[PDB]
Amino acid sequence: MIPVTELRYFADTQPAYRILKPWWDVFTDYISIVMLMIAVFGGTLQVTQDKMICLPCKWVTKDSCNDSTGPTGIKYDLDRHQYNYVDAVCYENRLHWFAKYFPYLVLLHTLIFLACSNFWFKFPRTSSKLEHFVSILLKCFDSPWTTRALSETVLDKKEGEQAKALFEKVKKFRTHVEEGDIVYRLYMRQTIIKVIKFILIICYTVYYVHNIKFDVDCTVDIESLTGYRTYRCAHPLATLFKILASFYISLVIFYGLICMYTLWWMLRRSLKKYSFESIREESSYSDIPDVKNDFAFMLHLIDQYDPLYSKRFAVFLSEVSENKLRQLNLNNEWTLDKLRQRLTKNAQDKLELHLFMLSGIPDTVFDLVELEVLKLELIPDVTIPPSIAQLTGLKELWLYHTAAKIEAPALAFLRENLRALHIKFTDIKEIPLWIYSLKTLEELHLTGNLSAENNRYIVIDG
Amino acid sequence: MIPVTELRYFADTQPAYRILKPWWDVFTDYISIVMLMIAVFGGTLQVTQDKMICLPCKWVTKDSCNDSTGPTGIKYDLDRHQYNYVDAVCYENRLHWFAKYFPYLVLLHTLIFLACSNFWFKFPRTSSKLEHFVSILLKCFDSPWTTRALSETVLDKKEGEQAKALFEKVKKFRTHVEEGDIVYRLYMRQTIIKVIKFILIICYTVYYVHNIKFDVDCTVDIESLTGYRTYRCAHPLATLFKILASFYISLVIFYGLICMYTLWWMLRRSLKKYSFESIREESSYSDIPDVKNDFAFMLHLIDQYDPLYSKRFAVFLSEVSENKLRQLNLNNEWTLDKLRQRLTKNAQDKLELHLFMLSGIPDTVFDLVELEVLKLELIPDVTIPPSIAQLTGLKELWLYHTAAKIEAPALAFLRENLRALHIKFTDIKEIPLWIYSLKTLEELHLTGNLSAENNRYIVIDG
Ligand SMILES: CCCCCCCCCCCCCCCCCC(=O)OC[C@H](COP(=O)(O)OC[C@H](N)C(=O)O)OC(=O)CCCCCCCCCCCCCCCCC
Ligand SMILES: CCCCCCCCCCCCCCCCCC(=O)OC[C@H](COP(=O)(O)OC[C@H](N)C(=O)O)OC(=O)CCCCCCCCCCCCCCCCC
Ligand SMILES: CC(C)CCC[C@@H](C)[C@H]1CC[C@H]2[C@@H]3CC=C4C[C@@H](O)CC[C@]4(C)[C@H]3CC[C@]12C
Ligand SMILES: CC(C)CCC[C@@H](C)[C@H]1CC[C@H]2[C@@H]3CC=C4C[C@@H](O)CC[C@]4(C)[C@H]3CC[C@]12C
Ligand SMILES: CC(C)CCC[C@@H](C)[C@H]1CC[C@H]2[C@@H]3CC=C4C[C@@H](O)CC[C@]4(C)[C@H]3CC[C@]12C
Ligand SMILES: CC(C)CCC[C@@H](C)[C@H]1CC[C@H]2[C@@H]3CC=C4C[C@@H](O)CC[C@]4(C)[C@H]3CC[C@]12C
Repeated sequence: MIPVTELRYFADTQPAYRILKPWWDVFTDYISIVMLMIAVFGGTLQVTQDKMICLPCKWVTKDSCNDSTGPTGIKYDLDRHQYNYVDAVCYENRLHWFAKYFPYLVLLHTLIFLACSNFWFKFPRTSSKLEHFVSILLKCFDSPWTTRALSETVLDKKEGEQAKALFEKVKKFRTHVEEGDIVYRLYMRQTIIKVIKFILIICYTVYYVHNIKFDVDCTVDIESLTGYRTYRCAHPLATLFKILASFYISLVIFYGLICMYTLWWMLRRSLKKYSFESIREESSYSDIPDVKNDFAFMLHLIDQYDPLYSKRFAVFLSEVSENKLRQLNLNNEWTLDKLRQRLTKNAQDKLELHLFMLSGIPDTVFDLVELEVLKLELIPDVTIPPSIAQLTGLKELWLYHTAAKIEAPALAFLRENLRALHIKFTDIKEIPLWIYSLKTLEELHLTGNLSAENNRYIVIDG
Repeated sequence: MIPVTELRYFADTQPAYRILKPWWDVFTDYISIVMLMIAVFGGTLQVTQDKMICLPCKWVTKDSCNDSTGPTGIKYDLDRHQYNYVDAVCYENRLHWFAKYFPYLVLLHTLIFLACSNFWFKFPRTSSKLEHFVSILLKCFDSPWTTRALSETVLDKKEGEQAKALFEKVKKFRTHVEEGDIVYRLYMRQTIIKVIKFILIICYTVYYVHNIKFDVDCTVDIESLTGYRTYRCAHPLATLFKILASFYISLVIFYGLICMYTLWWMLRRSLKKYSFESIREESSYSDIPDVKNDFAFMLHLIDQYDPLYSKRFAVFLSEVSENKLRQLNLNNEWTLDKLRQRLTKNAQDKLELHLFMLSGIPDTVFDLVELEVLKLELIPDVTIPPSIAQLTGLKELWLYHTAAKIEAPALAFLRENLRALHIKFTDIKEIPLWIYSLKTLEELHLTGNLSAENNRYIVIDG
């Protein structure tokens, strides 16, 4: 007999955690609220009317009532207070404890269920991890960069800066969490406790629910006080208590079935590992590693909520997207005046630029229309963009340990507008295959072994 | 007997979803609150007074009361507690279950109705979709471009990029949801469940409501306890319960009528597919496709709220709108006149403009009446507009990897006012087929391989 809204304290989380609640958690929260309602109703029902009316049996045979002008009433010669005394005594002694304390057992079981549901949200060690993960997930879902990505079928420096900051935050969080294995373990334990709690409530309640009967029969051995051997009592609340007990059993059965579904869902597919196979297969972004424990599980929960969050979060775990972002913001801070002052006119009166150890080629490079020599040193995974057609005066290109991809327009421009090529390489992988389709080259300079085992000079057959 | 604020846990949803509640959902929510109110009232009424005053009948005929100095009272020789006992016994055994458990049945039915109404708001797999859809819908309704468009009959950078971002968010959301089918199916299932629940409730309640009588007659066979065979009872709460049951019947009838209207509205017109036919007539946007399942459904739902939402949202579904947005942002960021400073008189003493790698042709181009040479480089999906007829002095057009389409007026202008054409192409798709219908051409320049395997010079047969 304590209002639901004050018992609700046990069952309430942040609205932020709404993402972390799969459908089974939501269903069990609803069912727990209903269980709490019937616990409160039964408790008030008992407290305000716990009556038990008892009448003595004048003819008693074998500790049992013999059950045998106009009719006249039977006279027992008992005070109202003697009737009250025998009611209290037979309600205390010869009434089954289940019919007495059922609405309190219901409340206690419901509170244990609520505590099991919300423990991992209240426990600080996992509450911190969940709130950190949900904040990161919401920021990734909010970031404009995740909109630009996945859309491949010039950007602002400030947003392009906070996007790299989000990459760093994701990396730090992943490093900090991916070794924990505490959220998964705690969730395992909570579900197991819920299942073995349901599997006990069902047995004991079904076993004892037959003891809630309306017509109780008591023999309390108080002959000195009232003068009657045995009494025939009547527990008026018994029918409504059976109804509430049966309704509670139905609710507990549903709760246990849902918890068994959750337990089975966790016993299969090994939630400690996360695949990301679908995204890397439908976006060609294969560079998304399998996520280890305590981070695979938290992603599996969001998949139960919305696969969209996982998809929009995978973009912040791929190295390809990181490279794209670093190229994109390399262009943001690179103006053209900072590029102009950095340029050098060399000994042959040719304007040159020398770059080394960057993540790629800034696109702002190719607006420096006076440039005549381009040098690229130790830059990985380069692709030549079409804007190279703007460098009408280019004569030399130096590729030092830099493999380069290219498509046809830029290729044609280079076929028609190049005089020299320098290459410094370790092996064949740093030799672009397209060089032999060129036609205006006047100098070629190769630094490295041109031969392989049993394949002498295959590199230069063309 | 739980106050209706605790029950209001089941009966509420976040106001973000007023857009998704048609008038029938609003009416059923109101009716459900009223039914909950009468359930609570009946529950407290029963708990505080579930009395059944019973008096014995001294003259009994055919298991019924014969009902046949100054007047004096009838002496029954029963203690107060024997009266209590027979009240309890006749209330348990000889009072109809409907008259006892009517308010609890009302509470159970109302809870089931509320659950069936809010399930699709609580179910994460559809709750996520509805939240996503409504957020996109509100952003589209409030976005400045939605009123910049539809009015056709120096722009903020932030606004200009968020409009583009909103276009892509609409595209991604449409792709993610349009193959769903789940929201509509689950809504239909909820409505069907409500309709069968109404059909069952009205049946059983009408069939049994006649059993709530005031004067009950009980024969419970307790002579060993009271000495009286049959009793004439009286359920003081019977008339109030009858009027409460009739009020509940009225509410259930209204609820069922509304739910059958919803079922009918869902059954006809094939809500799995939208039209946009009305919108695309008053907008001159024939490029707005029919919308498939799970997206047509929420469009239909919003139309039940305000058709303006769907109208202001349909702009982000037409390719023409995206093209116009890109043209407008392009012309804004590359100002009308900055172009004049950008022009160049070339080596052949012809005034030229060189453009590259844009999304289309800025309309500001065709105010540059001094032009003689136009260069277009790597621009997709170009259609030449009629305003090219303004450029009376045009003598050269260079299309470098820029496919172009055209209609007859601009085409005739170019037929009559062109001397040379240069084309740089990857394959035939970048060759405009109309060139052979030209008449005033003096130079043709093709850059690219004109031949394919076993198909020499088919490209140039014309
Ligand atoms: C609404 C929130 C309810 C809050 C309850 C408040 C107090 C109620 C009674 C107290 C019981 C609560 C559980 C206490 C268990 C110890 C918690 C604690 O702080 O220890 C820290 C532990 C230690 O980490 P570990 O060594 O890596 O894991 C092995 C672990 N010893 C094991 O169980 O192997 O780190 C852990 O890993 C935690 C151990 C696992 C505990 C799992 C319990 C799940 C549900 C428990 C809720 C209580 C249910 C009944 C209470 C309801 C009462 C009406
Ligand atoms: C306030 C919200 C109340 C929340 C309920 C809390 C728990 C109360 C009792 C639980 C009953 C819930 C209804 C069943 C939902 C089960 C969800 C579940 O287990 O799997 C999720 C299912 C997956 O199925 P599917 O892939 O779409 O195809 C099969 C499909 N079901 C079919 O019929 O082929 O996805 C689905 O498709 C869902 C099935 C659609 C059925 C629509 C049910 C609407 C009314 C249900 C409300 C409960 C009413 C009674 C509760 C009141 C108790 C007082
Ligand atoms: C959820 C599905 C399975 C419906 C659940 C209904 C079952 C589990 C509940 C509802 C009513 C309950 C019964 C109500 C009363 C009695 C009579 C008693 O002498 C033995 C237990 C017994 C028989 C209960 C057993 C469990 C019961 C049958
Ligand atoms: C679906 C969920 C929410 C409710 C399930 C309905 C069940 C649990 C409810 C509704 C009808 C109820 C039963 C109707 C008939 C009786 C007769 C009564 O003398 C003993 C209890 C018993 C057996 C009730 C027990 C509880 C009961 C079975
Ligand atoms: C606003 C609407 C929905 C209220 C519903 C009005 C009707 C359904 C309610 C209001 C007044 C009620 C009636 C008042 C008169 C009587 C006579 C009484 O001896 C039996 C109940 C009965 C027959 C009631 C039945 C239900 C009743 C007719
Ligand atoms: C909103 C509209 C549908 C109101 C409809 C009113 C009708 C359908 C409802 C309202 C009150 C109801 C009546 C209330 C009182 C009685 C008297 C009882 O001995 C038999 C049932 C009976 C006859 C009910 C039958 C249905 C009833 C007449």
